[PDB]
Amino acid sequence: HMKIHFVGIGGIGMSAVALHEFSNGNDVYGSNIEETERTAYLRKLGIPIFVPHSADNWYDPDLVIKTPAVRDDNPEIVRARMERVPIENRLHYFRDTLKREKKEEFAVTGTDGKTTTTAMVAHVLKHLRKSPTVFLGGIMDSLEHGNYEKGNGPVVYELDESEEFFSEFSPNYLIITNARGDHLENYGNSLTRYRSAFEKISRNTDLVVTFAEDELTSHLGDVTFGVKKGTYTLEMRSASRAEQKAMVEKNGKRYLELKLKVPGFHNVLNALAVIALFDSLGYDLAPVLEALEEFRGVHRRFSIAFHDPETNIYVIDDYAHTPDEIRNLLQTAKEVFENEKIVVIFQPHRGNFAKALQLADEVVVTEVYDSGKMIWDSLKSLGKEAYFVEKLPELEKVISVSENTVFLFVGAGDIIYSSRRFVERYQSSK
Repeated sequence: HMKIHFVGIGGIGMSAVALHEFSNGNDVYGSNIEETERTAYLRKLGIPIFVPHSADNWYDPDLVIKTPAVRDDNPEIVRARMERVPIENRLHYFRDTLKREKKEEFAVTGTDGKTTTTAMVAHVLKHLRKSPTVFLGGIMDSLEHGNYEKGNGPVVYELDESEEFFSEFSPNYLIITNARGDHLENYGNSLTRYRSAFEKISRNTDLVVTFAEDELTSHLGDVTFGVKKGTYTLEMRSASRAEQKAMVEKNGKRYLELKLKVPGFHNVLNALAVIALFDSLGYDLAPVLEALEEFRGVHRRFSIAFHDPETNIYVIDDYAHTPDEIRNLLQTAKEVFENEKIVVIFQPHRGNFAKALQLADEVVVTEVYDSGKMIWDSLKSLGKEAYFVEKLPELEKVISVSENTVFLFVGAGDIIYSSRRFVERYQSSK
């Protein structure tokens, strides 16, 4: 039995590992740079969480775990090193944690779609009553602790291909959503090391599911999914307000109809990768499809934060920060909400943006999280109705609440709090 100190315990990754250790009866506590929903959540469980970082937050741990972001001048790390307490890195510790688990492993990695795909896998395994241990890089309400759940079945987790060390894992099954290799910083900016990393994890995995259209990684798959090419393919897709349907072909033959409560074309691809994995493992797909149909999504991946049915008003949260992610988000907003007014409140993240937001009816841009006016400027140039609001607390206030309108609060940062405040405003308003 050990006492573990988590430096950066407020992150989605770290809180999962902390919760797991907490679930295993270890003395757990940690610290974080800022307060987060995880720090709030973990405190409610009775875990001491100290914000901000200070060597004051030392309680003679047997072990200290840190995220790649924790710098060597972090006072906690300095104390730990001087106190000679062993310090470990999140991923590396996680791998060791799996080694201890000695369980069947379902890993999902990739540039995009990774967290939702992982949530889908976890959701299927839970539906099939396989009671999996889940480590999610996002929040799924069906999970006992949101981004984590302890079970005695297999373990499902997300592997971040940002850290080259992901290639050191060797799960039973691995879904690789895609691999654009847009963050080679940890691969000495070498697409070759990046490729090698995938090559390597593929070699040590029993079954690899891969995106037939992913230039970099398609050949590694034992089975593939794609739209027009691959083992599992899409013959037809129809998106509607309450759900979207897709006719799936297997090696070219109509094989099944996929129904998802969750919208967006990309979620079909994520569901396809899931189907591919489970079908490949010989699972009766009837319950797998029932589960996929019921999958409720991960917070901030086009999640409905609030809906007023009397007024036909929606507040939706989405992590998008890239022009393409925004073009996609809006395309799915239009598929789901054919006639409603679409209002995007976008907080850019630490040119093409204006063209991506063109599909919205109203755009409010804020300052970047950690220039925003340049986007406003661009929007203004494409000649459409946009606003710039620089102070984050003003965001919810600036908005005109109108019926038949979907308010999409878009961004990877702070914006998530405006969204909640906007909902609270609305509610108190009623």
